[PDB]
Amino acid sequence: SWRDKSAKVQVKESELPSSIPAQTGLTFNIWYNKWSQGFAGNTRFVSPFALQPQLHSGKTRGDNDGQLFFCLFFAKGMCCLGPKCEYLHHIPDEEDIGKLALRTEVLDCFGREKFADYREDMGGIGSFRKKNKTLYVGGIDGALNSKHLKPAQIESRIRFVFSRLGDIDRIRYVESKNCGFVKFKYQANAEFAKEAMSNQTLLLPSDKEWDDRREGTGLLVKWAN
Ligand code: NA
Ligand SMILES: [Zn+2]
Repeated sequence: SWRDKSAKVQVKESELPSSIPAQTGLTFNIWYNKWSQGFAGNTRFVSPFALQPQLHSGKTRGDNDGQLFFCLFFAKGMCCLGPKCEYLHHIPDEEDIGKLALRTEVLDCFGREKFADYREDMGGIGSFRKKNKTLYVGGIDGALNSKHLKPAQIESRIRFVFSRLGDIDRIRYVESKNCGFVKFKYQANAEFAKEAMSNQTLLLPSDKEWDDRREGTGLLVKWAN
């Protein structure tokens, strides 16, 4: 269990761009976009950083301070703080989901304002965004490095990878569209998995293609419409 462990340092401060910002505001986006734009090319880069749920998860300062929000850097495999982090470094489970559902309505599992293209009538947040638990997952073939897997094996692969970030409700893979849909049982996991799987490979250390995973293209993960 993560509860008996201290969160591991994922990266050294020096492996990251200078001026590491807070995770809650739009400065994170500016910072992350600048980093994202340093990867040359028209196509989505495969991130050099990845969350390893079993290896990385553990207690942080947040667990002692009664923090409810998870670390955005942790989700992306980009946290240098480890046990020093004020935010949670584990996969959101029932306890966390329960706590979050009582504390806030307007903020996601990372403590960022939930964004919708529209607001409700006086005037919370967009109703569809509010209840959405389903992620659009695009560019599957690129994230596998064009590894030849059958549609059913691709479903199994997506299920296996996303299942490590929360309980799965439903998986659909559409071959003709090179895309899938991952519905989580809980929104918090969908929010977490969205940030965790952006620009990620679908390959596993068990594949012979694993070492060449950055030759492919990173996953596109968005909310489904
Ligand atoms: Na800010
Ligand atoms: Zn952290």
